[PDB]
Amino acid sequence: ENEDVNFDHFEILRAIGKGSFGKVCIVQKNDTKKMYAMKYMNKQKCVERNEVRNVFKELQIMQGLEHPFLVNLWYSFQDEEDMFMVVDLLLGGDLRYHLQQNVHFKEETVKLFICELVMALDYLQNQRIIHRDMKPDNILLDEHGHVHITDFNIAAMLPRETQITTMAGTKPYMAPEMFSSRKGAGYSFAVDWWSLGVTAYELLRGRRPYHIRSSTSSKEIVHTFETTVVTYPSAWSQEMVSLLKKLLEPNPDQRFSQLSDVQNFPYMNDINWDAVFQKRLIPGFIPNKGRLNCDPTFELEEMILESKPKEKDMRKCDSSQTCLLQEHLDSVQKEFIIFNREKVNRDFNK
Repeated sequence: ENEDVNFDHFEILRAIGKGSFGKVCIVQKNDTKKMYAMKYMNKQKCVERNEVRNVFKELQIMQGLEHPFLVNLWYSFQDEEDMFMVVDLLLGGDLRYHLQQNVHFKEETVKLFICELVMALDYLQNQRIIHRDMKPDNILLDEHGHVHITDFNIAAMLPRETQITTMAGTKPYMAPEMFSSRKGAGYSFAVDWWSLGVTAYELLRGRRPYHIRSSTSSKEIVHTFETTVVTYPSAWSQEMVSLLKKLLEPNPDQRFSQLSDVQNFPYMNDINWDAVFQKRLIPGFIPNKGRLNCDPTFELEEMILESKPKEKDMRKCDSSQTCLLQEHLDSVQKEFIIFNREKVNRDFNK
């Protein structure tokens, strides 16, 4: 069938995360009974806050990506109030949650995390994509402990022989080259390998390798990178330490920034990369409690679980503010491009 998937094809279950433009929810598709994560984006808020172009860019990027260590897009659609993104549901939740439970991850587990994510990053680069927000909050586990990159909210397409200067990222994960105010400058894919490093170090240690905050001035940060020596606890293997160090090269040109740099790294001579890609190397034991749990809380929100939830056809328009809104909403409705991977899959076998 060539029928369009829309919001009525799903049943909405528990909310699992929050956004300035709407929630993330668990949904079940009615027909297949398959469960997904769905990101709401309020059209009005998006228009008022000039996010519409970013939402479209993200959808466009996600439509052209598929990889075992990404949280992949399956459907997009809209109704009158919202735009929707339906993507893989990762039942283990994010890594931040476990760090917040004071979990320290075993060296071997982190090695295997790096292997999986490095295949994702390399794939992103081959597709000309910088993610720009790699960090524990944005890396999700499946039920077997494999790790996956999500939240492409600030991901950018970088055309060949171009560079990017705009400051966008989470500051304690952002690479030194992102802060340099030298007029002849820029950054590239290598920044995602830096933040992978910061992320791996953080998983091993419990804390980040640099003290940087979201409030810290750019000048202090440049100073922090230039005058701090990262502490590498003696308990760690020289192999891991020397991996972390190639990810945390302040000079992007000397940093690992490619799948092959890691494939050829001695520490990694025991890795079967076909097995990694096929999800046959389980990283390791993962604590029972992840961010999805239904351990009872006093959250006023969602203790009301038992409850269940000819005016636009006039073409109304009142003031300049309300008329501009309508023009933009009209434009959203008309420009939005439905994506459906099932259909792309079916029409590949034809």
